[PDB]
Amino acid sequence: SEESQAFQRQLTALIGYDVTDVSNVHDDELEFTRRGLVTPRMAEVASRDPKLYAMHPWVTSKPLPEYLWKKIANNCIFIVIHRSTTSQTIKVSPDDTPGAILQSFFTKMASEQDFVLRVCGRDEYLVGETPIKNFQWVRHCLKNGEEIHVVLDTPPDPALDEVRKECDRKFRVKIRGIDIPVLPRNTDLTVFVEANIQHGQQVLCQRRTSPKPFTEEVLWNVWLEFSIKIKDLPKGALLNLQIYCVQLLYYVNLLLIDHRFLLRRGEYVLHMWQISGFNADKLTSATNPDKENSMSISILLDEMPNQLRKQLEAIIATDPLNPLTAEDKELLWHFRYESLKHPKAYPKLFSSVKWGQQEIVAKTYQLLARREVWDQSALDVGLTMQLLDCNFSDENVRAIAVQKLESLEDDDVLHYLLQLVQAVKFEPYHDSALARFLLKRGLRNKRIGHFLFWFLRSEIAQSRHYQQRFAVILEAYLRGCGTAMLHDFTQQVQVIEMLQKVTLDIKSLSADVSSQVISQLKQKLENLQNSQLPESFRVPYDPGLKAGALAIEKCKVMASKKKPLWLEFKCADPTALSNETIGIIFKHGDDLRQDMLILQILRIMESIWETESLDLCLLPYGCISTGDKIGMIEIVKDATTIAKIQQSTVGNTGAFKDEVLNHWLKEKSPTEEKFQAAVERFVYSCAGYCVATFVLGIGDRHNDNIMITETGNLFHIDFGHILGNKERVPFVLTPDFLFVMGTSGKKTSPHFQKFQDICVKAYLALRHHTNLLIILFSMMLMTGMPQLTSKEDIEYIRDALTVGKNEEDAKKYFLDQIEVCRDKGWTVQFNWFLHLVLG
Ligand SMILES: CS(=O)(=O)N1CCc2c(-c3cnc(N)nc3)nc(N3CCOCC3)nc21
Repeated sequence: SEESQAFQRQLTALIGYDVTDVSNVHDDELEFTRRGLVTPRMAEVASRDPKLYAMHPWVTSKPLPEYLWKKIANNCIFIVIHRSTTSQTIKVSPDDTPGAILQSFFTKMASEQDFVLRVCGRDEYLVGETPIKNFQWVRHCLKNGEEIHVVLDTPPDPALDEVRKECDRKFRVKIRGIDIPVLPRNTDLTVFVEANIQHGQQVLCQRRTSPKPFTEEVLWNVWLEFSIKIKDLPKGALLNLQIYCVQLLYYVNLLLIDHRFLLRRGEYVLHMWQISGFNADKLTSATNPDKENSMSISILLDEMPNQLRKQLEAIIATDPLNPLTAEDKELLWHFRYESLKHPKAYPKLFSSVKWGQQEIVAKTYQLLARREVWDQSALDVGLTMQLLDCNFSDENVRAIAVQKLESLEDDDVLHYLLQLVQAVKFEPYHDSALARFLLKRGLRNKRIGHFLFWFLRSEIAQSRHYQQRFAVILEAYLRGCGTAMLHDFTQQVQVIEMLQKVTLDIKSLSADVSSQVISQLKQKLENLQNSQLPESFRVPYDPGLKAGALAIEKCKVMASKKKPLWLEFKCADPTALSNETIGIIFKHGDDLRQDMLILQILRIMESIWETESLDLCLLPYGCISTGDKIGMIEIVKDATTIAKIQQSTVGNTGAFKDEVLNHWLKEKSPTEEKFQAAVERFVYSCAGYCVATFVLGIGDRHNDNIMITETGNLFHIDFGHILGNKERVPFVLTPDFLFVMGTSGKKTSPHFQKFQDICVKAYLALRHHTNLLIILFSMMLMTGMPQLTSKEDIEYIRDALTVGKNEEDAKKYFLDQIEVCRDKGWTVQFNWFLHLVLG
C-alpha cells in the first residue's frame, strides 16, 4: 500500500495523466473500466510463453515475395555468425529453423547449454519454430542488399519481464439552464439549447428550447419531451446537447444508457467543449476538465425478383462513401437474410436498421445469431475497419468486427495498429471489445506493446476529449508488460521529456540561425549528458535500436521553420557493425500526429504491393508524435532535398536545370554497377511516391519537401496541413526526374516505359483495395485532421481511385495524369519557389 502508492505515481509519469484524479467524472465508468481490464490483462500475462515473450521474434506467415526469391541464388542464404571477432559465414536453407541453424554451426562446423541468435546491434532475435525466410529482419536484409549478421549469445532472463502481484413513457429531459463565467462575444446575441438523441451519427430524435438573450446565466426550467420511447432507446445512444446562436458554439454528450445497462437518472452539470470556426472529438462522452472557463449546462433526468436481386447486388457493390437512399435501406432490411450471405454488405445492412426501435434491434440481434457466413469468410480489414468507424454504435455489430481482427498475426496488427487505437475514439463506452483486443495484443507481443504505449501516450498528451479513456487503456497495459519494459518506457520518457525542454527553449531564443544559439545548444546538450540523461534508451520509432551517448559534435539547431533540433546519437550496442550515428529530429510547431497517420498508410500501401509482388521502394521513415504540435522524426541517412541539389549548381535563385539530378546521382555512385541500380531505385521510388501521393491527395509539393538518398531512393517529407484558379499537378514528376529516366519534353525511353508500367501496376494494385483505402482515409480525416470541414474532402479519395471505372480506363486515367506532369514542366514548381518567398 505504501509501496503500492509509489507505483501508481510511477504509472502516472509514464502515462502523462493521473487515472485516479476524479475531478472530471460524473459517474464511475472509468473506474469500472480500470476494474474491468484486470481480467483480460491477467488472462494474457498468464497465457504468454515467457521465453518467446522475452525475445519477441518478429515473423510473418506471408509467402516470401517474388522479388526476394530472385535475390536468392541456388536456394541458400548467407548467415554471418559472430562471437568475439570469430566470424564464420554459413550457407543455410530458407526453410531452416534457427535452432536447426545453431545445429549446423555448433554441432557440425565446430545436456548442452542452449543459446540463441540475436541480430548484431539490435534487440532482435531469431528464435522459435519459424523458417529463416519468415523473419522480417531477414527479409529486410534481402530487400536492401544487406547481409544477415548475428551474435551467438545467451537468451535474456524471462524473470526480468515479470509483473508485480495485484416503461412506454416518452423520453424526456429537463434543461435547467446554461452557465458561462465570461461571455466573450462582442455584440449581444440570442441562444437556444439543442438536444439530440443520437446513435452512430444518426440523430433519432431532436428537440429545441425557445431562444433567450445571451447572458452569463440563462435559465429555462423546460421539459423537452421527445418522440422516442424509453423502451426504444438503444444501448450506446447519446444525449448530445448543443448551444447555438445560426452557429454552433458548444457541445457535450452523455450516454443515456450507462455501462451497467441502467437508464441515466438524476441531476447533471456538464462542462462543455467549445468549437473552433466532422470530427471524432464531437462524439466523446468526456466532459471538459477546465471547470473555470467552460460553458456549463445543467439538466435533470426523470427468393426474390431478379430485378430486385440485381438492385440489391448493385447496392452491395457500391463504395462506402456512396450514400443509401430510403429506398436502398428498406430493400437491404426486407431482404436482410439474403443480405447476410454477403460480408461486403454488412456495413450497408447495419446502416439500414432503425436503431431507435427496440423491436427492430431485436430482429437485428437474432439476425446476428445466424452469421455463419461472416465467421467463415476470410478477414477483410477494409470491411472490418468499416464496422468500427463512427457510423456504428451498437456493440454487438462492432463485436463481429473485432472478432475478425482476432485472426490477425502480429505483423498485420502492426500495420493497422495506429488506426485501431484511433478507432477507440468511435467506441461509445470506455470498455469495449476493441480496447480489450488492443490490450491483449499489446501484452502478448513486446513490439505491438511498444507502439501501443506511444500511440496511446500520443493521444493522452494532446486530447482533452479522449485522454482519460486512453489513460485507462495504457495503465491497464503498463500493469502487465513487466518490470523490464516499465524500465525501458521510463528511460525513454525521461529522454524525450529531457529533450523537449531544449527544443522549446532553443525555439524561443531565435525568430536565420545565430552563433549564440549554436553554442547555447552545444552547452545545453553538453549539460544534459553529464549525468542526468540515461545511459541508453530505445529509439521510440525503432524499438530494436538502442541509442547511447549523444554525438554533440554533430548536433545543431536546424536552419528551418520552427527551429527543430538535429540530434545524433552513437548506438549503445558494441556488437553494432558500425560507428554510424542514430539521427533524430525533434520539432515543435508541426502537428506530427498527421505525419504519423500518413506514413502508416504508406506502410499499408507497401504491404498492398507485396501482395501483388510489387516493391515501389517507399521510405516511410519513423515519426512519433509525443505531445501537442511536438514530436520526433527519424533521420534517413545520406539524403538531401531536390531543391538543394538544384541550388548546388544553379544557385540560390534561378531557372532549374534538367541535367543536375542525374549529375548528382552519377557524382555519388562509384561504379556503373551502383549508379544504374541507383537509377533503378529512383524509377521505382519515384513511381511509388507518384502513385501514393496522388491517391492521398498530397502530390503537389515544393521540391524542398522531396528528398533523395545518395543511392537513388527518392522520398517525400513533412505531411502536415498539405490537405488544405491556381496551377496544379497531380504528383511531382519534374523534368529533372525524367532526365534520369531518359526523356525530355514529350519523348520516351526504356526506363520511362518501366516507370509508366510500374505506376500502372501500382495504381491498379491500390484500386484492388478501394474500400480499404477509403475507410482508412475517412478515419484519418475524422480522428487526425483538425480543420476537417466537410465529408466532401473524403470524396477526393474515390475520384483519385476512379471508383466504378474498369481496369483499362483506369490504366488510361493514370497515364494521362503523368502526361499532365510532362506538360506542366517546371511551372508549378516555379510557382512554389515564388509562393515560398512571395509572401
Ligand atoms: C531537408 S532538412 O533541412 O534536413 N529538413 C528540414 C525539415 C525536415 C524534416 C521534416 C519532417 N517532417 C516535418 N514535419 N518537418 C520537417 N525532415 C527531414 N528529414 C526526415 C527524413 O530523413 C531525412 C531528414 N529533414 C528536414
